[PDB]
Amino acid sequence: QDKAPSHVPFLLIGGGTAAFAAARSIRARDPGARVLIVSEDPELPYMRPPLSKELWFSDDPNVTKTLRFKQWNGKERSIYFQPPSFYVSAQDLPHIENGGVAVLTGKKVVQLDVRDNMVKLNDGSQITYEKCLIATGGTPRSLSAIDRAGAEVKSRTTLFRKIGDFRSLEKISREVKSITIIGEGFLGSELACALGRKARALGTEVIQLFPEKGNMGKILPEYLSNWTMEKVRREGVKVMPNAIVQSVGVSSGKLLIKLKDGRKVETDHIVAAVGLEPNVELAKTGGLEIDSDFGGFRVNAELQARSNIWVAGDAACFYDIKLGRRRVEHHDHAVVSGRLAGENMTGAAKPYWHQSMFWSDLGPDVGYEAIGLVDSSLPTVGVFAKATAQDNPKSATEQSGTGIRSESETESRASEITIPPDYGKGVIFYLRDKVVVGIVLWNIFNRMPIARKIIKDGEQHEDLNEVAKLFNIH
Ligand SMILES: Cc1cc2nc3c(=O)[nH]c(=O)nc-3n(C[C@H](O)[C@H](O)[C@H](O)COP(=O)(O)OP(=O)(O)OC[C@H]3O[C@@H](n4cnc5c(N)ncnc54)[C@H](O)[C@@H]3O)c2cc1C
Repeated sequence: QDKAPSHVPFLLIGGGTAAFAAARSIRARDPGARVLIVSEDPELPYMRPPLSKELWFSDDPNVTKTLRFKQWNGKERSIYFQPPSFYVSAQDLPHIENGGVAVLTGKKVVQLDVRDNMVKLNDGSQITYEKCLIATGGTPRSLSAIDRAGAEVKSRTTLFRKIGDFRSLEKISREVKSITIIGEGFLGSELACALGRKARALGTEVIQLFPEKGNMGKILPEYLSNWTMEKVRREGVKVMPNAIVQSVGVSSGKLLIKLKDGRKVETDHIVAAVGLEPNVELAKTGGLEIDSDFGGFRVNAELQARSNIWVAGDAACFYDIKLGRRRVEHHDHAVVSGRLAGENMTGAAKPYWHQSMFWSDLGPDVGYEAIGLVDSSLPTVGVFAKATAQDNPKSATEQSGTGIRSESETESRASEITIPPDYGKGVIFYLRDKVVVGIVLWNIFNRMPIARKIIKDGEQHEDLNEVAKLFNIH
């Protein structure tokens, strides 16, 4: 029943967010389409954001089993994109009436033969295709100190990516006295807050350490990076900025992290959250171009790597309408680019002109959104205000019904943006020559279309305090 077919019209390599969106797209445009997703994981397609967020905010002990979570508004949602009975079997796929979408789980595509329109799986199965999407996502970066420390340290280090890592780390959280997160980024900070909340109830320790001066310091300016660090500290987490890891070893049963400044940190387990590299292993056999500067498969405006091979999601190095070649790690991009790839695979020939958004929540009470070029080394103007009662992720989730912020923001850009005639929220403009090239929104929701319009228009702005009024910052 899960026997690989010899041929499929639409082959999707990888079974994450972009592949699911593509399958949906293909099927909407061609209701008899036969679509095979090949997924190296055991699980059917699922979304990632809850893995560092709402799944940790449950008191139900069978969360690890069901992977149902409660949104910030109390409403239950499955991590899976659709119920498992909505897929057809791989065996049935070639000739079942009206086609369908099948998933081969626990199978990895290891070779791509582009001239022959064929892939080979790790078990030796050969599948030919008519149209192919590469949607392989990324592979977490390791830390060189872990790489050089050997197998014992490696075995006590988690690179947090999938359902399996949620399960392993949630178990570690219940069982050990101290966990250290290495990395200042959004994922590391979400995990710090999640683990920190668990630890408060157990009386245990969570450390977050990183070389930057504060959380998300590569992206946020000092004021908001510092504020974030304080929020994380308010959760009980021990945050160690300006920490440069020299080495990691085991000392009488504990991990011992040595920092350049002379500090030594003893802990039971390490989570490394220091980014990823696109999964481009198939470029070798496929002879496909990869981007040496940004990583990822190079694609054209229509997301094509070849006449009949598209790329979407984290794996794609696309041409951003404003910024040129880039890759992102955004749920929004994976949805929109996967949907577009599917449309183009069914004859749309439409260009990828979407401006991808990003969001992060540090619990129900603090959220961020970002769009465009967001880099703390650029000149910035931050405009802040006291928060109102609605300016938090929980309220945004209550109003919209969803915690997936890309859905509630919409994909749209505003049609017009006429300026109308402690701090807890604000807007940060990232600049080039008075032109806004990126925006971070701090506890401001339902305004992403305005931010997109500002950046798309690319006008010079004489007074960004006036522009901030569009974000209800006065
Ligand atoms: C824990 C976590 C939290 C996140 N939170 C947010 C958030 O709040 N907001 C946001 O904007 N973004 C968030 N992201 C980013 C977002 O989830 C990703 O951008 C999105 O998952 C990318 O989708 P994708 O389809 O490109 O890749 P993935 O969803 O990673 O799917 C790729 C799949 O392909 C499989 N695969 C790879 N190679 C092969 C092969 N050769 N054969 C078969 N299978 C293969 C992989 O195992 C994987 O299952 C988060 C990511 C993670 C990990």
